[PDB]
Amino acid sequence: YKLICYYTSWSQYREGDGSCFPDAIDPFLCTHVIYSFANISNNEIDTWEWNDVTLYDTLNTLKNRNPKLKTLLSVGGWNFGPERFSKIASKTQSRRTFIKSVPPFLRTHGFDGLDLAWLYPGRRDKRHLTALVKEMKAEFAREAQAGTERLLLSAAVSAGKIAIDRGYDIAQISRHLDFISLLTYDFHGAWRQTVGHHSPLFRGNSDASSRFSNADYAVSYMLRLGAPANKLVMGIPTFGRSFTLASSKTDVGAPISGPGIPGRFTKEKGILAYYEICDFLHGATTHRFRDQQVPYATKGNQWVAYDDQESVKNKARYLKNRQLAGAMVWALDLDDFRGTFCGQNLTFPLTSAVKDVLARV
Ligand SMILES: CC(=O)N[C@@H]1[C@@H](O)[C@H](O[C@@H]2O[C@H](CO)[C@@H](O[C@@H]3O[C@H](CO)[C@@H](O)[C@H](O)[C@H]3NC(C)=O)[C@H](O)[C@H]2NC(C)=O)[C@@H](CO)O[C@H]1O
Ligand SMILES: *[C@@H]1O[C@H](CO)[C@@H](O[C@H]2O[C@H](CO)[C@@H](O[C@@H]3O[C@H](CO)[C@@H](O)[C@H](O)[C@@H]3O)[C@H](O)[C@H]2NC(C)=O)[C@H](O)[C@H]1NC(C)=O
Repeated sequence: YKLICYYTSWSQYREGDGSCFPDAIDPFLCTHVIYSFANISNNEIDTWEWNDVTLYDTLNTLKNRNPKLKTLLSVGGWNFGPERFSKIASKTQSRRTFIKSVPPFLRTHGFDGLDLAWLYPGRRDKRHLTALVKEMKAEFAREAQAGTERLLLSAAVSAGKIAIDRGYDIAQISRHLDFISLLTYDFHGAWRQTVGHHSPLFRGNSDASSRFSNADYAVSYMLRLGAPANKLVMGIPTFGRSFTLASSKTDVGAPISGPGIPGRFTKEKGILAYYEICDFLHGATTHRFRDQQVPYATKGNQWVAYDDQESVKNKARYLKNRQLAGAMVWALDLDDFRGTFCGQNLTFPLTSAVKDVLARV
């Protein structure tokens, strides 16, 4: 089984204990660690943060401890305009320029592959997406003739039915990609004003619509569109999504006024790190959707949909029973990496729980 884990560059700026450097990553926890995110300038892959080359170096030295660890560099992300991707992939000339620039960059900094994070391709992008993947892999096969291990190519894919039908030729890109990460944790659209869980495993016997917004559906669909199970990696969140309540109603369908107040270390409305949730739980009322099998909490006018060790173990069992390639975690720096916030003196509570289940066979 594969345990693919993301590390974000900007987590270095969080104050105090929230500050996280590649340094904190346990080299034996994951099988693959992906660094997010790289930029594109003059149609070439390029660094993002001023100290990326120092951090690249730090992350890749972990391979001196665990020789079997693979690292990848991810391009794109949310703060990268999807149009910018759209523009590079559409003109076969800027596409070739970008593709060509990747292997040397990866080789200079020591990465073992490239992760594509185009969020998200639209209807007019589908065909170009396929071409970008096809050609990038062809370039990787050709570069391995130099006598070095082929670089890996992976992609982070939307888990929404509409998004998938709209911009991805799954049967096509699955043949060229080494693995596909399913973003199965973005299921409650910031668009509506009701309370809901962003990463339910199952449909939830109490609701006739949006039966497409749960991990189980997303996986069954991908397997149907033609994605081989041994290439599919299911995403597991290490963060929670918060909401400020509009009334004293706390159960399903309860109304919302907007996102929850920011976390002290994460400082971003609507999001909380797991270690921040561990603190938030004190004095909070914990509940759990039984059909969906995911927990949520409430304190004052704050409502939080998250994942704990047992829902995370649950998801990992699910993934094994359906025989997928492994699990993907977003993101290491949101888990209790210091291990000093969530009670039990365990480092990376959530990611470890996932690894334990995966090691059982
Ligand atoms: C749940 C989750 O991971 N959400 C992701 C977003 O957090 C993320 O946006 C990032 O936001 C943070 C802050 O909102 C940005 O960090 C800032 O980075 C700048 C420039 O490097 C630095 O000077 C600031 O100190 C730092 N601000 C903070 C809050 O301390 C970060 O740059 C954003 N990401 C990027 C690459 O721009 C986006 C990332 O696209 O992904 C969400 O999934
Ligand atoms: C990721 O790469 C982007 C694409 O190369 C890069 O885009 C930006 O590049 C420059 C620098 O900020 C911006 O500014 C312009 O630069 C010329 C200076 O030669 C000025 O004459 C002009 O007035 C303008 O200020 C562009 O606006 C901008 N291009 C974009 C967004 O398409 C990004 O800076 C880079 N992102 C990061 C964080 O590195």
